[PDB]
Amino acid sequence: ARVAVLISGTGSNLQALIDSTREPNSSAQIDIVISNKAAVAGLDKAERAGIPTRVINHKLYKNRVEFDSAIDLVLEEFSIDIVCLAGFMRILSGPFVQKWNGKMLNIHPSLLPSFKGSNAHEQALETGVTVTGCTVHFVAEDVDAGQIILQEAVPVKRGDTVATLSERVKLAEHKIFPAALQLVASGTVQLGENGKICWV
Ligand SMILES: Nc1nc2ccn(CCCCCc3ccc(C(=O)N[C@@H](CCC(=O)O)C(=O)O)s3)c2c(=O)[nH]1
Ligand SMILES: NCC(=O)N[C@@H]1O[C@H](COP(=O)([O-])[O-])[C@@H](O)[C@H]1O
Repeated sequence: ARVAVLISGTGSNLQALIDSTREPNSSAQIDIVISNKAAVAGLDKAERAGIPTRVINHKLYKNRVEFDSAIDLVLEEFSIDIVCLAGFMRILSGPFVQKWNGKMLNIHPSLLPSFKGSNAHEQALETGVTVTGCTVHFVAEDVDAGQIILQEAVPVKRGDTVATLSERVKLAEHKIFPAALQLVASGTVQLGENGKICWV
C-alpha cells in the first residue's frame, strides 16, 4: 500500500511511521510527505529518509476545496492508496474526506470521544482526568463519525503540563499509529459496508 503522510510540524509521528515502514514485513511504503507549512522539522526527517516532500501552503488558496485539490492532485501524482494525518492542523473539506473515506487515518492525542478538537491535552488537564491516551481513527467529515482503529491509555501524572503530558502520550502514538497503518495497509482492518470497523 502506497502512503502519503500529511504533517504540519515536528513530525515525530512521521518518523515513527518511517521507521516502521522500513521493516521488511511492512505492508506500507511512504511515497510522499506533504506539509502545509514550510521549514517545519518534519520536512527534514522526510528528506533525511529519502522521501519526496511537497509544501502546499493553505494560506495561498481561496477556500479549503481549492487547497484540498492541490493535495489530492499530489496524491494522484504519487498513486497514493492511504493517507496518514500526522500532526496535520488543517480541517479537510467534505468532498475530500468523502473521496478518501476508509483510506485516511489520523492520530489524535486523546481517548476519543473525549477531548475532540485541537487542544486535547489542555482539555484533559482542565478536566482533571487521571487517564488519557491517543486514538488512531479513520477520518470522517467530523471527528465524531471517524471509526476508531486503535487506542492506548496513558496516565496523567500530578503536576503534568501540556509539555510533559504530550511527551508521554507521544510515546504511545508512535506505537499505535504504525500498528494502525500496518493493519489498514495489510487489509486486516477496513471500513465495512456498515461504515463501522471490520476486522478480517
Ligand atoms: N473534515 C475533517 N477534517 C480533518 C482534518 C483532521 N481531521 C481529524 C483530526 C481531528 C483533530 C482535531 C483538529 C484538527 C485540526 C483542527 C483545526 O482547528 N484546524 C484549523 C487551524 C487551527 C490552527 O492551527 O490555529 C483550521 O483548519 O481552520 S482541530 C479531520 C476530520 O476528522 N474531519
Ligand atoms: N490536531 C491533531 C493533533 O493535535 N495531533 C497531535 O499533534 C502532534 C503531532 O506531533 P508530531 O508532529 O511530532 O507527530 C501529536 O502529538 C498528535 O497527537
